[PDB]
Formats: sequence, C-alpha cells, structure tokens
Amino acid sequence: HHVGTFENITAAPADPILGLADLFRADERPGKVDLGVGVYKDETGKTPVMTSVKKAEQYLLENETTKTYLGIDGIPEFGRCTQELLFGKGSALINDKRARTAQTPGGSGALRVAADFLAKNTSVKRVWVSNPTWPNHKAIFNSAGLEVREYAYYDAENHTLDFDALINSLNEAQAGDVVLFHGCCHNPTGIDPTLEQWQTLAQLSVEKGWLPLIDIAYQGFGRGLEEDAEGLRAFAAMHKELIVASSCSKNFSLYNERVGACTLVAADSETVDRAFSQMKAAIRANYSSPPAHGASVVATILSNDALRAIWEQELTDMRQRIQRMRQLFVNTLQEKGANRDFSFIIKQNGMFSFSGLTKEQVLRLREEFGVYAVASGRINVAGMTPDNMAPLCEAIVAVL
Amino acid sequence: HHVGTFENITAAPADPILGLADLFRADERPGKVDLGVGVYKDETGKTPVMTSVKKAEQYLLENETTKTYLGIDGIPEFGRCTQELLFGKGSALINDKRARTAQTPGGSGALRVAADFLAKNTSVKRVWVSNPTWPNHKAIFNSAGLEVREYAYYDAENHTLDFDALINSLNEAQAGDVVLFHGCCHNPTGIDPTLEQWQTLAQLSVEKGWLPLIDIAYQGFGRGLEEDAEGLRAFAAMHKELIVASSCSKNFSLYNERVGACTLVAADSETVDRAFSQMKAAIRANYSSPPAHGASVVATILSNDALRAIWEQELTDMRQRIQRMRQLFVNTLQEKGANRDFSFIIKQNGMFSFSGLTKEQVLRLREEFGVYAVASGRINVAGMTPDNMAPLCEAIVAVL
Repeated sequence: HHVGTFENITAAPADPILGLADLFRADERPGKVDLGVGVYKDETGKTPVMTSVKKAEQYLLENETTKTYLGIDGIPEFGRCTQELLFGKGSALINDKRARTAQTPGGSGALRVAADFLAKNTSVKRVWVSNPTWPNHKAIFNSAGLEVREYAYYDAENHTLDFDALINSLNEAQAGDVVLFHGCCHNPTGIDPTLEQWQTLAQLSVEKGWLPLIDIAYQGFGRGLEEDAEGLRAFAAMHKELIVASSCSKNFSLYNERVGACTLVAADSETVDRAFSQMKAAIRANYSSPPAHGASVVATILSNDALRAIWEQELTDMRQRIQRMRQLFVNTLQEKGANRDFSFIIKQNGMFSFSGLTKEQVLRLREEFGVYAVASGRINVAGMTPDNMAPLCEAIVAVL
Repeated sequence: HHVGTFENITAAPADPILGLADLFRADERPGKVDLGVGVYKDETGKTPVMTSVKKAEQYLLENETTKTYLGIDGIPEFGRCTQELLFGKGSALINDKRARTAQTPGGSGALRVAADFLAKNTSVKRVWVSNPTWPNHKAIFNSAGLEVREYAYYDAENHTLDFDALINSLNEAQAGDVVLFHGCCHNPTGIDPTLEQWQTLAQLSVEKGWLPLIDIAYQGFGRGLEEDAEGLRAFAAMHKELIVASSCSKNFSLYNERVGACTLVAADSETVDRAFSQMKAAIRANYSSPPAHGASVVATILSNDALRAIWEQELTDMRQRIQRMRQLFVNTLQEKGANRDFSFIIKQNGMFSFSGLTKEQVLRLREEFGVYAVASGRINVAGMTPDNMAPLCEAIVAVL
C-alpha cells in the first residue's frame, strides 16, 4: 500500500579513515609501517592497557556491589579530579565554586553536549575552529545547527603557527560566537600557542566578548600534566565564562570506554548552576547518564597516591617515547640523505605532525613502500619504532 | 562591556524525583517503604551485580589486551547476539541480511541516535507515543526537532488497555509518521498488547504505512526471553521497515555501563546498508563510538554456554520474584480489607504499575505512613518484600 521511509535515503560518502584502515589490513606485505593510526602505540606497535588501569579494574571487580544508574553528571569524584587536573589545586575558580562538571562519553560526547546546550539555551549561532582541526568538530557542531567558521592557524609551507594571521582572522568573530582552542598538542599540527600567545588570546576574548571553548584531549602528552594546562589556566584567569571539553581516552589509554567531561564555568556559583541545569537537560535528552567503568577507573587512579604515581610514570614514558621518535625521525632522515630540513618535527608536540608530503607522495609511499600516512600528509609519530625507523626514512627519502 | 553568554540563563525546572529522594533519605522513620525506585531490587532491597556479569568481568580483566576504539557500530558479536535475541535464531530477517545493528550507550542512546537519523535523513516530522509512556521519550524526540503526539493506551479508571481507543486514535497517524511501541512490560503501566493485538497492530501499520519503532528494555522480565519478543517479531513478519531500540540495562542489571542498541530493518540488504551508513554519521556527530565494557560483558555471557545458563537463571529469578510480589500485593490488599478489586495487578507485566491512587492519596501515604510512590502514582513492585507487604497494604487500605 505504501512506499518505504528508508527507500530514498542516500548512501553516505565512504569514510576515508575506515577506507585507509581496510586498505592496510588487505595489504599482505610484511614490512608495513602505519603512520595513519589515531591512537598511541608502544615500541612493539601495540596499544596495551595501562598497568594503573588493570589494577584499578581489578579493584572495581572486587569492590563494586551495584551497577545502578549514575546521576546525569556521573561520578562526583571523577568530576572533582577533572576540575583539579584542569584548573590546578586551590584554584580560585574551584574555591569560588564557579565550575560545574558532567562526566561524558568521551570528549566527543562532551563536545556534543556543549553544542546542544549552546544551541538551545543561548544566542550562540557560530563556532570558530582552527584550520586545520580535529576532523569531527564540524559534524558535531553542525548536528546541533551551529555554523562552523575557520580561523587561520597553520602555515603549511613553513611549518609554523602563523600567529598574526590567527589574530587577524578572528577579528571577524563577534560577541555571541564561540571560539574553540586545543588545550595542547594541537591536532593535527602539533604546534601550540606559547604562554604569551595564550595570554594575548585570553585578553582578546575578553575584549571582543566571545566565549572560549577549550578542547583538551592530550593533557600530559606535550610537556607534562601541569604545563599542558597552562593555556587553559591563562583563559580561566581572565574570562569569567568558559567551556572545557576534556578527554581521558589518550592520557589513560581508555579510548573505547568513552571517558571525558564537559565543564561549564560562569561568573559565580548561582549563575553556573542555572546554566548547568540546562546542560543536564541536554544530556537527559541524549544518552541519559554516562558509562561508569572508564570514569570509575580514572577516579580510582587519581584518588590513590600509589596508583596515581604508577599512572604518571607510564604517561611520562609515553610522552617521552613520542619525543624520542620525533628526535630519531629527524636524525635518521638527515642521515639517509633527505634533501630537506625536517627539524620542525622537533619543535612540535604530541603524536601528530603534518609531514609536508603531497598527496602524490603519500600515495607513492603506500603503493610502493607500504608506508601509510593520511592523505593530508598527517603522520602519527607513535607509529615509529627504532626498528622501523630506517626503512621508513629510506622510503620517505626515495619519494622526495 | 560584554555581558555573560550564560548570565541570563533561566534554570531548568527541578527533577521532582530528586526532591522526593532527598526527602526519603532524610526520613528517619524506621518503617519507610520506597516504591518510587526506577530499578530492580532483590528481597534485601539491593540491586546487586549479577553473578554472570562478575564472571564475565573477571574474564575481561584477565584477557583484554587493549582499549583502542571500537568501530562506530560497536562490538560485532554484541550486534549479532542482539539480533538473535530480538528476532530469534535462523530468523529470515537475519538470513536475508535486512537488519543492521549499532551498539549504543543504552536504550536511551539508541532512541536519540534513531531520532537524529530520522530527522536528518527522512521526511519523518512526527513520533507517536502511548499515554502514558516512558517520561524521557518526549525530550529525546523533541531534541531532534521531531514533534511528539500521544495515542490512547491506558484506561486509568479501569486499569486496562483500551485497545479500541488505541486503534481509533491512531487513525490520525499518517504514512510518513513513526509510531512507538513498548516491546513488553509497558513502562509504566505494565499492560501489554496480547499477541492477537500485536498482530492487528502490525497489520494496521502496513495498511497505514507509518514506521514502527519498538522500544524494548525489559525482554525477559515479562513471561520469558522468547515470549517477550513475540510482539516485535509479529511486527518483523509484517512491516518491511522497522527501528528497534533495545537495552541490557535491566535484564543484565547493567544500568550504569550504558549497554543497548539501535537496529534498523529494511526491505532488502541494499536499502538497510544505505540507511545504516547515515545512522553511522549520526553517531559520529554525537559520541563517536560506544563504550566497550558493558557490551563486551553481554557478548561474553551470551557467547558462552555456561555463562548464559547462569545469566538466564538469574533473570528468571528476577522475573519470578516480581511475579510473586504482584500476587502477594493483591492477596494482602484483600486480607487487609481493600474490598476494591486490585486483580489488574496480576494481569500486568514487569516491575511497574499505576497504583490508581490520587496525588492526594500519594501525599498522604508518604506523610502519614512513610510509603513513597511517585506523584503519578506509579509504583515499583520490586520495592515490595514479604516483610514490608503487610504495613504497606494497611497504609494503602487506610487512604482509600
């Protein structure tokens, strides 16, 4: 009698991330090198569960007596640790009780909740992100009906943060707009503002009146836990309102447990309470309450001196391994006759950098050498090991 | 100057549940009875972790070697088990590859993913739900810009399903609409269509051409795992298209791990694959990928003969305790002089029923007797025990 509701739906475009992965799997050649992954890998090319996380999970197995619903905002202790880690022990923001935190399904969940909150309860209509940025920013903000505009950030030819370009392009951003910044380890460029630059940005936001949103997914992967929050804290010291979307997917290697938070900051407790009540409403209309396991693991670790120390040591090992691969990469290319300077790799932090390779070189690297990078030329330095570095570099030299 | 973006936010109205819970916890009377809870409770008033679940969690602790991201649609084995559980092994839908399943953060997440998917990819503008229905249904669909309309369902004076009024009120639903049915254990009335009524409803849906969405959160809490899916399957045999939002929160006592799924069904494999590609985009724009822990617990239990037998016996005990409390409630009311027919309670399924008490009687019950129900008069028979039944029923008889 009646035609289907699904019949006229059009096929989505193929996901290039998934496409590249499928390709890699089908490739049977033994010396493959995967610089296209979006996760940390160790020196054996695995992504193990942290020791601190295994121990916390064992503790939970032994001690949990119920799985009953967490409240909309999740585990309160996770909320408190999050705010301490973000703003620092004895922060005036915390003291003044100006921050509210909801545990969310990852930083992605945090970004979506922020978007829905903003769309339904404020006059925000536009969100500014850096060119380039994390691939899923646009879709998340558009899904809530928010326009996404790009500001100047990376100078690709020169491998630098073009600060003057950044400042100038943001002059177009009005009070009523949101401006998104990566807390540290900018994804995918690996280049962050200096402190002084963060301070200039914080000052500008106060002057122009726009609302800062700090997406911080790599705390501890740049210079260290406290240093990586310095930028966020520059904004907190100046702007009376903030949104922070934090993730533990990477700094705890808890990717698949979906562990993060959305933190609201306002001028005072009463004001943040009103705002945060509406954030709770956006969550309720989404996934209702967040998943316990991952966030409980994090709370367990941070609340326990011994476990926290073990976690900090592993994280430090991970930050340092990435820096070691950056250094080794640059030295090995030079040793292998690269007709070009790659020292910008040393000036960058986190897993990702733009290699500067053309899409044709990327293609040739995969087809001829089984060396896999993203078509943008993005590379994940954690995909490098002391054992794969030499062939990797020989391949790159051969395509220049 | 630049005023606060949040400065002027109007607060969300308080969740009356939270106020009532505070009252309960502050109530020092030794005789208080809590019938307002939203989860299963055993005879001791606890919501324990199932044994099958603890065993699976030990297996995961001992055998998991990574936390890297799941794919957008979750664990494939969790998808397969879900489909077999819903449609039954050797189902023509499965054989024919007409179904695609995304693991989601709870049944709530699945409902939200379904709403986003529909709003962005189809002509659906309107969703029909029972009066009454699960309280969060309206918020979720509204958040995607879908209008929510109510169809006739419960006859509160007589404690029945007014099937004739249901049918008639659905004459208003149009070919392009969605109509949502509770799979079993209607929440909060506990009254489900009979199989014959289900078959009639499926026929009607083909005749009118609206899209059935089946919300199934209590499979196994009614008469049994297979019997509880009868309604859904009657729909599956008739209507070429379907959406199913399923949950493991209650039947695995996994509430806070957020384990559920959204399943799409279409006329053929090509069409569902196409639709499902768009559902994935909806997830990507939300929380990106689902949490592993709870779903992996479920997949581990259902994949292992021994674990499965342990879980089914645990669920059976739960189902049967709920039935005993319903029977004891009815008989104890008679004993204490109700003299009003409460037999409807025996004809209902799951832990919830409308007691039929007025808001005045509810108030009196709490204030005078420490018996707590929700304002709607919803009660949870799992808040009942052989030990609190007598005073509970005497309290009720006294306010009649």
